[PDB]
Amino acid sequence: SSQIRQNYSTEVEAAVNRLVNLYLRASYTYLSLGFYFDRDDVALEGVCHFFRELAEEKREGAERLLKMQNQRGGRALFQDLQKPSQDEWGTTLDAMKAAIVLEKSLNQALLDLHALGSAQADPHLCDFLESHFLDEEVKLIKKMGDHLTNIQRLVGSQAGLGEYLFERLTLKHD
Amino acid sequence: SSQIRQNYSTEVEAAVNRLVNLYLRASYTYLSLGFYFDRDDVALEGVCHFFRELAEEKREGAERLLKMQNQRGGRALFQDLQKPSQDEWGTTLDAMKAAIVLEKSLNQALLDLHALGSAQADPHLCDFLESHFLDEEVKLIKKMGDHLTNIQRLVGSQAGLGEYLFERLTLKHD
Amino acid sequence: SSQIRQNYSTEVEAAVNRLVNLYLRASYTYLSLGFYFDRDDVALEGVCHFFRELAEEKREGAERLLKMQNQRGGRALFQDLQKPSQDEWGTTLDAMKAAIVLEKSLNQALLDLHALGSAQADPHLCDFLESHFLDEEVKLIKKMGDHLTNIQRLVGSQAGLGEYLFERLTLKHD
Amino acid sequence: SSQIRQNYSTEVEAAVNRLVNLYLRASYTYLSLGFYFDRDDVALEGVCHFFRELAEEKREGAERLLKMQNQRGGRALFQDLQKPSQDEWGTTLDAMKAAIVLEKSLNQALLDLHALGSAQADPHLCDFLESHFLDEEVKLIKKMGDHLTNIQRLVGSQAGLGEYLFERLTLKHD
Ligand SMILES: [Cl-]
Ligand SMILES: [Cl-]
Ligand SMILES: [Cl-]
Ligand SMILES: [Cl-]
Repeated sequence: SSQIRQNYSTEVEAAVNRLVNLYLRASYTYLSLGFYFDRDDVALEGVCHFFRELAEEKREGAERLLKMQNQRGGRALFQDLQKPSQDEWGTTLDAMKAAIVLEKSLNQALLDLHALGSAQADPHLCDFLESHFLDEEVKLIKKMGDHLTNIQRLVGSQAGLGEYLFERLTLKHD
Repeated sequence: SSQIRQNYSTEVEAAVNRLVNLYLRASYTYLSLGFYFDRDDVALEGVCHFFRELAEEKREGAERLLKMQNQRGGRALFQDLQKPSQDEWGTTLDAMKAAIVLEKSLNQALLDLHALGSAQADPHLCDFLESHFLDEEVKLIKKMGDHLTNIQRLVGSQAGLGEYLFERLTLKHD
Repeated sequence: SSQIRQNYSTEVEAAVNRLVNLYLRASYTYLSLGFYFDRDDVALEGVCHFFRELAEEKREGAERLLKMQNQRGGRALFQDLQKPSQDEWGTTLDAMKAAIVLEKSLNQALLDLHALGSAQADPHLCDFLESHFLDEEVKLIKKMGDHLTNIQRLVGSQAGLGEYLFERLTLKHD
Repeated sequence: SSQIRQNYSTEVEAAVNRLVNLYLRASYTYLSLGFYFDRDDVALEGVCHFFRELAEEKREGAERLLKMQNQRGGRALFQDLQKPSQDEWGTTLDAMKAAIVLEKSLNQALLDLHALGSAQADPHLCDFLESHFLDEEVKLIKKMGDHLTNIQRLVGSQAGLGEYLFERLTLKHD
């Protein structure tokens, strides 16, 4: 079973497993976003790359949670992973709006788990989230907000031009 | 007190202290401009960087004045530093117009102090301003005037597009 | 306005702006201390350098606070910056005593803001202060306390000798 | 005679020759100061080195004046060089006080010549002094004032100790 578990509540253990599911769901959403922007009828390489990188980052966050679960003596439990909310993601603007909604949901889940840890007097859990998740999420949401503002300023009366220019001049591409 | 002071009028000493205040005020104005352009709802990185660099340059000018005050045997006297004239700075165009107004005010203060030094037959003071301040200010005002012209040509009927393009293609960013 | 703000109270936002003012005030106090020790009638280079470095450190702390304010979606608001409490700072001992009073005031402000963040369940704020401010301040206050003890032991009946020796043999100079 | 002279008054030409004499006199004074501190019954190596370096600097200033005299088409005229004002120079404090008196006299001579050049509308002369002499002299007088303050603080009731320590810990020696 476990000979190591200490100060690790069943409530935190379950909440960590749920958060793993949320991060893997987010990773899957970003995989879908990335491949949508690689369609020949969409063809925005920088947008594709932005979301493919986020799919990897969310996968890695799930793996860090799972490592920690085992370090604490809890037990990973995996659930079905629901498919993303859309099959087609619209414009870069639509996609970036969906991404910031997703990230705020992950951030609230992190804050909720931190509050549970606080309540349970679990400082290792609280430290873990502070050190590896909370600032990473604030930084990412600030980046997305920056991007949304620039996308919005480029719409003008010439949406296609603006969408090309943002992809070319802000996002990273070959 | 001082055993070194020679040919250094009380009028120049006081005017140097006032100029220190003006440069520190200018530095504070540029700090505010820089952080405004870093807002997620403004998000013009090149504009942010332009003004953050000027905040550092004006700080350094104040420090050079203070070093000189002591080299001459005058006494630094610091006054309260008023907050910048605005909390929000509008568009890049509004900000660059405010910056050139600010720089012309600093330039007139430099010219006034040079004229006082001339009147007081203080060639070290006059040399000091010629060598470290007057051309730096002319160069900067020419740069700002160049930028204003380019910003103005980009307004068109598509202001957001123009403001993005200027930030991307003229100003230095990551 | 902001599309990123999440779990960031108006109370914390205002307190961060106040703390910016306190750090910029502290920076200004250290600028004045530094230039006082550069006077030809004071002439303690190591003391000058010690306080000029602190002016830069406090400026940088204010800039880190302002970056964080924007990362969280709050709005920087700048106030007038009061001049330092003295125009002349006495002996190295007087100056180091004033510095530790100043640092304890900054430390209490940090602790107060941490307590507000705790109360508001704002773990990103609390982490931010823990990671970038609290230990830096404890380290600095310990250094100043060390210096005060050494300065005090050197007073003897030969104050000028002691003040020279401390500057020469403890503080960093050319 | 000269085929190059232009805008170079006889008054400036004569004043340049006088200034050469003053600089060579100063160099000779510093040679004497240096060798006094090398006496086995004085034996303050750092003090010796300080004044020997100034003897070289004043020689070089005279040579720069003579080069300029020829560049302008004036004619060098050399006069007898009076011996220094003392044969023995007392303590480091006495010597540093004599040095700052000497430097203020050179500085006033520079300022007087600058004023003559101004009056004669001789901008090359004025530039020459600004570029190669005025700031060098302000810097040196500030250094000497710094040293005087430190020497004075070290007198205490233990003059010999203070004089040793200043030589050892402020002045450059082997
Ligand atoms: Cl589903
Ligand atoms: Cl005001
Ligand atoms: Cl005040
Ligand atoms: Cl004689």
